[PDB]
Amino acid sequence: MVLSEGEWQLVLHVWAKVEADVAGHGQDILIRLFKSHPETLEKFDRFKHLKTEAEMKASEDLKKHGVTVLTALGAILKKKGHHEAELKPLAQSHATKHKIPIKYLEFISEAIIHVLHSRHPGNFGADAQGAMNKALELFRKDIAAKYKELGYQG
Ligand code: HEM
Repeated sequence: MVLSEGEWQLVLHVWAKVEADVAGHGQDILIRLFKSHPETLEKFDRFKHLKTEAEMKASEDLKKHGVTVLTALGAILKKKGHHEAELKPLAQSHATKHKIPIKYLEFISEAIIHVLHSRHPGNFGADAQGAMNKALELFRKDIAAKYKELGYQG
């Protein structure tokens, strides 16, 4: 799959808004992931004790993790497809140490889209959402191929 420059610009235009407060967007996205698919929280040994959204919102470490996650994703999106180097370390740690199934990467992609759709109607209309979905599908496709090369393809 290959995105056009126009599609990448729609992706980078809404990411620019996420960057106005990456910590707040990361909290919303991780909390939306854990609430919609609670089995995903079990993969975090640092955060699986959190019982409620209030506990998640008050966790300073979770917030800092959200910033780490979205900043790594932003660096991958800014590469506009040329993200081979960025995907190596990510795929190795997610396939071998954290053990994250592609289906869970699908879940977080769904959470990212949900949060952008509600926080940014001005930059996340139908065409912009379609472009972001395309960029995240490319990210999952390339990550899955790497998983396979690493011996996981889960
Ligand atoms: C857009 C997708 C994702 C990105 C860009 C992302 C990014 C990161 C980054 C940069 C780290 C820290 C460095 C590393 O260990 O590689 C990290 C750690 C981790 N990620 Fe991901 N991640 C993503 C999705 C997920 C998903 C869906 C899960 C689980 C359902 C997950 C679980 C973890 C865990 C368990 C850690 C370690 C947390 C800790 O510090 O305690 N990741 N992720």
